Amino acid sequence: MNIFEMLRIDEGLRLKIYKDTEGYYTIGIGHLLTKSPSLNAAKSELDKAIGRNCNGVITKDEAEKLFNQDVDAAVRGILRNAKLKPVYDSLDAVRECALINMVFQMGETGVAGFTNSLRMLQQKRWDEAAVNLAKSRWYNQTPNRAKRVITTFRTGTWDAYKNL
Ligand SMILES: [Cl-]
Ligand SMILES: [Cl-]
Ligand SMILES: [K+]
Repeated sequence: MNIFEMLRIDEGLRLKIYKDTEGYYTIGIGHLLTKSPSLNAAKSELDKAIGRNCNGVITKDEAEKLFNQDVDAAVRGILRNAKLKPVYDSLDAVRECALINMVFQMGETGVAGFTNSLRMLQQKRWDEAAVNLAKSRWYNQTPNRAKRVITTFRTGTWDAYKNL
C-alpha cells in the first residue's frame, strides 16, 4: 500500500464531472474543479486543467495525470508549510500518508488548523491524537473516511485499508 492506492480508495474514480460530498464540482480522483455553483465554471476549469475541450468528460490517463499532480502538490505544500513540515518530518512513512490524505482532502490551511492534534502527533501520543482528531467537523461529515485515516495515525499500519 502507498499513498496513491490509499487515496484511490478514499476518493474513488469518476470520469465525468460530479459533485463531491460538500456539493462542489469535482472529477477524476477527487480533483476539485471549483467551489462555484456554475457547471459552466466547472467546465471551463476542467478544459483549462487538461488542456483541451473536454465537455465535462476525461480519460483515465487524464484522471491519473491530474492525480499525480495533486499528490505532488499536496506534498510540496506540506513541505513549504511551517506548521506542517515539522510534523511530517517527525512521522514514519505510513503515518506520513495519513497526513498527506488530510491535506489532499481539506487543504494545507485546513489541516494546519488541527493545531492540538498536530502537536500530539509530533509527540507521538497516538491514542490521544486520535481522540482529538475525532472532535472535528471533518469526522462528523465523513466519518468512514476519517476513521480510516485516524486509525492509520493511531497504528502506524495499513490495517484500515486492508479488506477494502
Ligand atoms: Cl490543475
Ligand atoms: Cl466517509
Ligand atoms: K519522516
